[PDB]
Amino acid sequence: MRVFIDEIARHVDQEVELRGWLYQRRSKGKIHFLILRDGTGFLQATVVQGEVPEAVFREADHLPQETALRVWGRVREDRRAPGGFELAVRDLQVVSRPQGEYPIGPKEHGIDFLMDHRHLWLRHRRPFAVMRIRDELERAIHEFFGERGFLRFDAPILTPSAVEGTTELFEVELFDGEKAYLSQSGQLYAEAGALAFAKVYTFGPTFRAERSKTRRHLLEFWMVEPEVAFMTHEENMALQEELVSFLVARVLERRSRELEMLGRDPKALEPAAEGHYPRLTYKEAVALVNRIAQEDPEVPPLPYGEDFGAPHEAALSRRFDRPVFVERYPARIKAFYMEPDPEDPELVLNDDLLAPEGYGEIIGGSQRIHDLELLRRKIQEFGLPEEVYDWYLDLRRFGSVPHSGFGLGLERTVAWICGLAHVREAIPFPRMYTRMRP
Amino acid sequence: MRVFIDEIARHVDQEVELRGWLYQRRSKGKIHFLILRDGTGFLQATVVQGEVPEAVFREADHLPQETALRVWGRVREDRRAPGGFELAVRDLQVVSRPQGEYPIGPKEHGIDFLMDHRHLWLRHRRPFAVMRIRDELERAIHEFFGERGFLRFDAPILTPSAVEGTTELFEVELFDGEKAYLSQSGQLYAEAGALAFAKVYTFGPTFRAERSKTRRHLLEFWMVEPEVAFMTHEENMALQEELVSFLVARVLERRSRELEMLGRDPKALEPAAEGHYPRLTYKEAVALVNRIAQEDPEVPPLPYGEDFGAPHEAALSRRFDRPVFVERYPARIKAFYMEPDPEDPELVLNDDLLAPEGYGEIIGGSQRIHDLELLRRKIQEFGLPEEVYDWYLDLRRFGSVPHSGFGLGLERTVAWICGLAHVREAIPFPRMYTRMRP
Ligand SMILES: NC(=O)C[C@H]([NH3+])C(=O)NS(=O)(=O)OC[C@H]1O[C@@H](n2cnc3c(N)ncnc32)[C@H](O)[C@@H]1O
Ligand SMILES: NC(=O)C[C@H]([NH3+])C(=O)NS(=O)(=O)OC[C@H]1O[C@@H](n2cnc3c(N)ncnc32)[C@H](O)[C@@H]1O
Ligand SMILES: [Mg+2]
Ligand SMILES: [Mg+2]
Repeated sequence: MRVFIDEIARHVDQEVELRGWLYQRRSKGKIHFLILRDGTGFLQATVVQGEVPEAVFREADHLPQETALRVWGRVREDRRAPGGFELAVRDLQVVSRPQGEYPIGPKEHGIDFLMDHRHLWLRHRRPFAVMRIRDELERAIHEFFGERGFLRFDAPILTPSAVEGTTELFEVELFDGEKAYLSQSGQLYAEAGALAFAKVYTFGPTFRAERSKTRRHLLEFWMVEPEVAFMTHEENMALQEELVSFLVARVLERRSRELEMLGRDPKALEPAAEGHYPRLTYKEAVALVNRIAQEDPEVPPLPYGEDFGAPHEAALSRRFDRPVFVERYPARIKAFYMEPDPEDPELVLNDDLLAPEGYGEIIGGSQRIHDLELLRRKIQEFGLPEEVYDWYLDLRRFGSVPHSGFGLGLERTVAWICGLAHVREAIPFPRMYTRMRP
Repeated sequence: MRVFIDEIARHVDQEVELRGWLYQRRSKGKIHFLILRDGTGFLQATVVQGEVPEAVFREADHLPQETALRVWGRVREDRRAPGGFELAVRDLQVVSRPQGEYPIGPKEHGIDFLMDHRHLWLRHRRPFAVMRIRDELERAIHEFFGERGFLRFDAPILTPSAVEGTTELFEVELFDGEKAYLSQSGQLYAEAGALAFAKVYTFGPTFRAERSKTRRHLLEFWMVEPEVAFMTHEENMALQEELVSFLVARVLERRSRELEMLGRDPKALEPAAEGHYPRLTYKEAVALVNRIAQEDPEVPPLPYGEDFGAPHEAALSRRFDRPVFVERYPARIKAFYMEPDPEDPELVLNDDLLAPEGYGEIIGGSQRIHDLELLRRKIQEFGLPEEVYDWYLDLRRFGSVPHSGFGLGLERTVAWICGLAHVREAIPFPRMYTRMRP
């Protein structure tokens, strides 16, 4: 029967068929050494002369990289093998030979070349591990919220309303000269969903007109955006903590093989899986940065009332063994929808969660304004056209309740967990400022 | 403790708190009749004088529609109640009153008005049932493929490559005058994924520049697009059947309450849940249409070699108690990527699956060309720029294998299962030709 390498362990001492590709080959003496990939793993295959037809054995000398194979043999247990098993080959059929030289040969390549050949690179072990961890998180997100009786609620991609500032917005031409924007966040719609279904979350693509090539920016990425009716600022942070803890615990438990392949230390992720996340006010945070900055001139200082930069977040996150919250920022550097702190009219009830080891923001959230008139002032204070947000105001006119929510950047979470050098490695086909292909 | 109506059954004869909204109210005699919504269901609440403060009882006279409430009471079993239970009210707190009249009052409204107020309409029972069935399918898709060891693989949204014809493509302006297209299908990338991970599927938004307002067209919708290495035309149809069967079985088993609310007969969906889907060649299909057309002048005839229309599909699907396959269409009315039938050079190895009761196409799929030179001819035969598809050609140069896949339109599947009159009712915030708001 045809099996998958993923489950070769439960086919020990049995006749099996594999369908896959030739990853590597060495031919010396009276034995061929093969590594086969099938898409679910990598397995050692040995072709010994006598045990195979001479028509086969001569063919196994002229097999280039990424040759398509069908392979028949018996599975044997062996400690000195990638996985602890091997295939003793008995017969072999070639489905196709490479039409040219395989571009990603046994040489070191620069990231630029690798990303130019991303459609081929995805075959290799490191992307293999990443994509499987991405899959694990995507499944695990659905289970988490399903068990909590949350409803998935797909926010529209085409939108008239801006969410996070007029500065960076893509435009789409429609019919008869009409235009619309590409969603930067589906939050506004998630709120409507919240007042309708109590517990909702979006899980769709989002688009920012970013103009940098930093290790944490893409033009296209995926955002998970929960929203809950009646939920406070405090409850929001607790939920975020519950989520991140579960995700990391799930990766540690089920994807330990993949972590190994990425050379990531599990002991550096266990703390994040166990909750008890530290917590700072913005003020305490700015003060801790200014301490670090005075001891290290590479870390820049931060004047109070100014917005955090990546090095600020980076330095701050290295002080903790797990993600740290930063809360109660000044209203003037935040968003129009954010609820004022009842104690201090300068602050809003928001939070960002920073990933450890220098990674920075993985989540941004807040409590929302529920008072109609307060919202109206905020709109035009931010200089936003009131007309466009009239459906958003309806949510305050009818059935208005306190409510909170956040948005988790999936790529950034993937980069952190896998320990990658850039978010572009965390998605199949990245879209950056200067990278629109393939 | 605060509970949800969704699970009121396991709180019988207990003190509970509800947080929700007033759906309907009638006040006569010495008793108030309430229906409360909380987002997870609808429950009957009774406020009897004496059992409540007089400050509360007088207030329960001036409670408009969609008032925000907190409510304390004991749960009592009662056969004559929506769900089989009620809340005996003891105390009540109002969180907010409507700022104006609630637009969707106890009158009949046209669909145009309802869709203009979609952000409010989502609160009502029929959308409630739809969105919960949509949620059920979205979770169930992930379980199906996860258990089969398939990998979720997110295809890019921004793309240079067209998939289903140059005719209908949106354009996005980027940086420095550059432009890209909105994905109409992520298939091309799913193929790269297939050669890398063997068993993959996308589950993202897709965009067609459709210019009609028919009951099955949107500009924005969600497509599930599996792709498998080594899989034939025959195996493809079997997999599609396996998928649709599971989805419908899952809805029938877990969402029977929601079906009731939509007035959908379960007996009309059971057949689709049990496999054994009928099958036609294109030729046999055209011939059966021409029979129907000759008996009914409302059903139009179909000349052989011409592409099916919605009435053709509609009439055809009514002849079966479950979804029917139509396979082996003429190459000239199909796509560039489709593999030629080895027996007949006029035909390609494709299939469409039609949903019963007049619904029509829910799936479109095929086997793919794996021969490099054959693909090159097809490209420029269709008049497509070879340069743009050079990464697609690489998949034929290196590790090229036979492979097949399909794409399932989620909205159309939702419309069918729920028995809706239009696909716009099957997504939270639809985007049609003349409907871009809210
Ligand atoms: N529903 C909500 O409350 C979300 C909220 N409206 C919002 O969009 N805030 S956020 O932009 O800071 O958060 C977006 C998150 O998404 C990530 N993000 C934000 N921008 C990017 C870019 N350019 N590339 C990759 N990832 C990005 C980052 O992890 C952020 O935490
Ligand atoms: N990966 C693949 O093999 C998919 C393939 N490249 C494809 O796009 N073919 S399809 O357009 O016929 O199928 C798209 C499906 O998606 C649905 N569809 C297709 N177009 C629409 C519109 N405009 N609105 C709503 N739904 C639509 C319909 O159910 C189709 O079966
Ligand atoms: Mg932010
Ligand atoms: Mg089609």
